[PDB]
Amino acid sequence: GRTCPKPDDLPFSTVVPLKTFYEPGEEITYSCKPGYVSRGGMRKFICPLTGLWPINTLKCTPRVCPFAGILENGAVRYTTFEYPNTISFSCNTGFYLNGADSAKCTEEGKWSPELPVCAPIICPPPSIPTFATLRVYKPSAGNNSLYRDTAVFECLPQHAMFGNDTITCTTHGNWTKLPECREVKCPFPSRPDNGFVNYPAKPTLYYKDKATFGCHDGYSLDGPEEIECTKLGNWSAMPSCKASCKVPVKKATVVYQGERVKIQEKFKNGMLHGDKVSFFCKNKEKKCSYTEDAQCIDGTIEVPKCFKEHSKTDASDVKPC
Ligand SMILES: *[C@@H]1O[C@H](CO[C@@H]2O[C@@H](C)[C@@H](O)[C@@H](O)[C@@H]2O)[C@@H](O[C@@H]2O[C@H](CO)[C@@H](O[C@H]3O[C@H](CO)[C@@H](O)[C@H](O)[C@@H]3O)[C@H](O)[C@H]2NC(C)=O)[C@H](O)[C@H]1NC(C)=O
Ligand SMILES: *[C@@H]1O[C@H](CO[C@@H]2O[C@@H](C)[C@@H](O)[C@@H](O)[C@@H]2O)[C@@H](O[C@@H]2O[C@H](CO)[C@@H](O)[C@H](O)[C@H]2NC(C)=O)[C@H](O)[C@H]1NC(C)=O
Ligand SMILES: *[C@@H]1O[C@H](CO)[C@@H](O)[C@H](O)[C@H]1NC(C)=O
Ligand SMILES: *[C@@H]1O[C@H](CO)[C@@H](O)[C@H](O)[C@H]1NC(C)=O
Repeated sequence: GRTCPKPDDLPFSTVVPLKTFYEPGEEITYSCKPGYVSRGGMRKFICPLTGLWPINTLKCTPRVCPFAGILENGAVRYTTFEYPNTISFSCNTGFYLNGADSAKCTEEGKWSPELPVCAPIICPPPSIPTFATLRVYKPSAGNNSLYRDTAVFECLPQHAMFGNDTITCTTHGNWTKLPECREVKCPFPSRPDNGFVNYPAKPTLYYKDKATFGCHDGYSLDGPEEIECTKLGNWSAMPSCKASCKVPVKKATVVYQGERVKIQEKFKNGMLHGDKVSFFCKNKEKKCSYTEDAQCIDGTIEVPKCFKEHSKTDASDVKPC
């Protein structure tokens, strides 16, 4: 008495009907699992009187999808293009993914969804701002522009721009923030005492209009010779003419800008309103020299208290403390 045993379990297959034993004459069918294929197709077998199932040539392997390793202007992540497998897509910079970023090989051996393509990122022609003009801009894609392209607006006269003057085509197909462009007037600048001021002869003064200053002979400027009307409606600065100082002493050696100078030579025509110098004083306890600062401020400069006129030895010739 001979039955056939439970059939062998082959990779990626099913048997039907699966029983634990078979009478001679019964039939089984081997089929590859979905997504798998094997040469020769199904195998049918009849359980023979010997009870021994015959050799099984069946060799199930995963269906293979069409080759998809080359995404023009992009990159595919894959191991193999077999049935269960999934593949990923991305694009090189300047390109976008037109389609799904992932795809699977199906039981039918197709890619699902359909493989994407990489397309160049494009911006439409940029909008020009009110009271603005386009200085430089040329389209590199017909009437449209490509990624990282730029345009810049110069704002037309008497108008001040707010925000960067250049716009860029971003990775999304749009431009960066546009500049705003308003008109700005400034008041007339105040004439300084002991000085003069020069500005254009016209009823109203606008942005980047320049007024220039000057001082009379005993005075110099508190600030810049030239100013201009700014974005905010005030001026760069508003300088005064301050008074120079007469040299305090007749003969002295002082420190002016890190160098030691003779004050009657360096300032033979007076000290200007900025000018600061350092006088030399004697520490009698330690028998050495030190300095103390003094600055011309609107016609006044005060010599330090410790200064005994360079008229022992001069303070400036004594060793430092
Ligand atoms: C230029 O494109 C950019 C791309 O984002 C776009 O956002 C939508 C408005 C829509 O048009 C969509 O199709 C685009 O993807 C815009 O720049 C910014 O992009 C951010 C990143 O995607 C986006 O985000 C968040 O930003 C803040 C977080 O601080 C949140 O408040 C916001 O609700 C989002 O969650 C951001 O929204 C977006 N900027 C704005 C103002 O929405 C940009 O708007 C667009 N236009 C211009 C003129 O630059
Ligand atoms: C020119 O003016 C700006 C703007 O300040 C304002 O100007 C007027 C419109 C008016 O509203 C004032 O009360 C404002 O102060 C000056 O910028 C200011 O600078 C300091 C720095 O902290 C401070 O007062 C404010 O933070 C700044 N203004 C704003 C609006 O934030 C600027 O200093 C002026 N320039 C000169 C050369 O005076
Ligand atoms: C791009 O140029 C003009 C816009 O200046 C437009 O009318 C034209 O149709 C565009 N080119 C083509 C080939 O359509
Ligand atoms: C904006 O303009 C400044 C100077 O005009 C420039 O240095 C800067 O790079 C610009 N912004 C960007 C994002 O490039």
